[PDB]
Amino acid sequence: LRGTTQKVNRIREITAMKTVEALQISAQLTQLHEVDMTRVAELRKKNKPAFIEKHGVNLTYLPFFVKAVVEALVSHPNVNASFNAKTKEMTYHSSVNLSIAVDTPAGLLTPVIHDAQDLSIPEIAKAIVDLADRSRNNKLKPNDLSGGTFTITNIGSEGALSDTPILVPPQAGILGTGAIVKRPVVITEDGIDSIAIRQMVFLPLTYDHQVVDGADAGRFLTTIKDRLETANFEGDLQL
Amino acid sequence: SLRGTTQKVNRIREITAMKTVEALQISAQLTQLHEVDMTRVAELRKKNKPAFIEKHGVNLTYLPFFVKAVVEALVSHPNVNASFNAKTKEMTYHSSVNLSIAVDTPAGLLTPVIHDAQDLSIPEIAKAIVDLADRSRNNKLKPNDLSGGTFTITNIGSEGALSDTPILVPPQAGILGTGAIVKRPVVITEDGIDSIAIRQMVFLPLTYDHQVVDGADAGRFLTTIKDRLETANFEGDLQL
Amino acid sequence: GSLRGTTQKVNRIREITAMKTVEALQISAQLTQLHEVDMTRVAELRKKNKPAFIEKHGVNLTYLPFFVKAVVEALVSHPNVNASFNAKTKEMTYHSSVNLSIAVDTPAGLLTPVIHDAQDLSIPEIAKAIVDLADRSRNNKLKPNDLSGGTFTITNIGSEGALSDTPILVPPQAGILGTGAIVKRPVVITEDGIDSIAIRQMVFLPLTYDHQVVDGADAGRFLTTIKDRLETANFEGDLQL
Repeated sequence: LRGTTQKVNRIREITAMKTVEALQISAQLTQLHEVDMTRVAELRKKNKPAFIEKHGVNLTYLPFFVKAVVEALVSHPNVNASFNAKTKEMTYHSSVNLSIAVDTPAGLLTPVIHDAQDLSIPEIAKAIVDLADRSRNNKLKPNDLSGGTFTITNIGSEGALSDTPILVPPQAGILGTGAIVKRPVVITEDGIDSIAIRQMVFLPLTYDHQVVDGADAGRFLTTIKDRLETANFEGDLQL
Repeated sequence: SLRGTTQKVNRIREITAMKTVEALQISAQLTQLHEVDMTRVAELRKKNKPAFIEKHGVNLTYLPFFVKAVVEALVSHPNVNASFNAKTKEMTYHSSVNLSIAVDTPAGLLTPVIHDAQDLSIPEIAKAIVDLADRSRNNKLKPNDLSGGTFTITNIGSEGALSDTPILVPPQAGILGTGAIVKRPVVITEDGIDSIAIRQMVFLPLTYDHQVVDGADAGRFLTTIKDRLETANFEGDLQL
Repeated sequence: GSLRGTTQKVNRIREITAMKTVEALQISAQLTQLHEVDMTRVAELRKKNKPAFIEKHGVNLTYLPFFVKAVVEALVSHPNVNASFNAKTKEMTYHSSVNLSIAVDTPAGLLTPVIHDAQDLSIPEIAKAIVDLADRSRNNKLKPNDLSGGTFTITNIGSEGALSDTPILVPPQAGILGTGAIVKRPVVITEDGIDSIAIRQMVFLPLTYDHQVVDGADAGRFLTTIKDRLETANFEGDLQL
């Protein structure tokens, strides 16, 4: 590539145009919360063999993030929404159509899990495997890329703690899952503080201030954080 | 429930949507982040809270400490308490510090203003915050309570956030977020010896307009705030 | 004179900075990815070799030549980051030269002088070039060539205490890296499968990048190359002592 000028492909041309425009037709800002993933990590380590044996797919952290985010989009319908700046009307989507960022040799794509609110953790794990595979092997259909109401992007896959991901209207939010890192943190029990090692992650949420304010974003991220930290997912694994 | 419907938004949401989209296009916003050790303020607040409530008739929270430090820094850094005219290329440095504070209401977030905040003590700030929060919730704010802001503080930690990139509204040049105050293991140095101690740490993200403030100006302004809060010499300021 | 209570026209640097930064955000798609880097081994190497470095090369050894050397090597191995996008023709230009801009403080404001063809320079040559550019910036001895042709920028946001920032990128550049404050922190260390807590010098490296040129995965790969180079800290030979 070095020392050359080359025309970009259609996917990269559209990405360049849409991201420049997206920032000018929305009011983006990125709120950041930290989440203790230790209990999810222990649950995943304990149940991974039985999960793979019963459902036929590997159990990663992604279905836990997806389950929590989709439940929070149902509980906070104001975030699963779109604003029309010409009519000043807000549309609150009944479907949670979750876009996921996927890496392909031709560029990043955002295929969609339609009606993700009806899916269990085993169904989510299978849908991720299917979308990632077809995205990398050029087997996506136009329906796989349209209708998204919210996006999740795994920025931690290449080592980042956090980012300010660009949302694409008509969506109102895009959540990044940063790298999960062991850190010394403070634990409080019966008013006594102590230092312990925990698996911590940053969850940066880019949100559109036309649709969501700082308090709305914080309540939505708190629902996600508390669901993941409690890690009451054994029943959800359907073992 | 809201799901499956299309609804016209209220006047606050409509103006907020319009102003925030436009604000980002008539300024050059970026957010610098510093960490501040609030342990000494936390201990001072815990020790003096009963005497403060008894004398001044108001609860002592962290907010008057953040307000007092930010307003002192806006006086010491008049270049931050300022507005830029992009047509004439002139900067106006405001002699008044009119501090806007983000407040929650049933109809949405508002930013009422503490006018001439540079003349106020911590007890006067605590009383002004109680008055503004009460009238904001009970729909008794007047137009003079919402105009003339020269800088804003928003408590993004009230809903759990560590940090954010809050949107600044021109003609203001800065908006400071106060993140959640969290106990963390940190390195302390005493008599040349490093050790690990538990401290109450907060992130202070400052969104600033690069038309008015550069990265070094922002850093010097946040350092004045950080040093004031970390030294926590506020006992005389409490007027007990 | 005193600013408070006055209206004053800004100087040329502030006027150009106000125009370029407002416009830059509207002709690019900026976002800032953040990574943490353990600078302890670089700090120890710098402390150990600082006297021999200033004795042989005549200039002080700071952290900046280490950041510059790592960033310039990564700009050569990630040519997609040392690049510019033409939104009219939809063509990407991958620059063969690494012309590294560095933010410098002056009495009149911040400037970004450029180290041209930085890919050919050693750490001693980088250290000498930084001293020269910082001096000529503060004493108004810069020639127009010292401010043009930049392909990437490094800004030391940690010099005034910041952990991180979302620095504004100036097109046609595709990235700007901030070096946050280097702070001692308790971190987890793993040795033979055993975790322990140790004190390490940690730094945040926020990279603002243009999504027209670089995506989140590209940014992460580029920052991982820089992070691994700095954490390994195999720079003794590079110091040419």
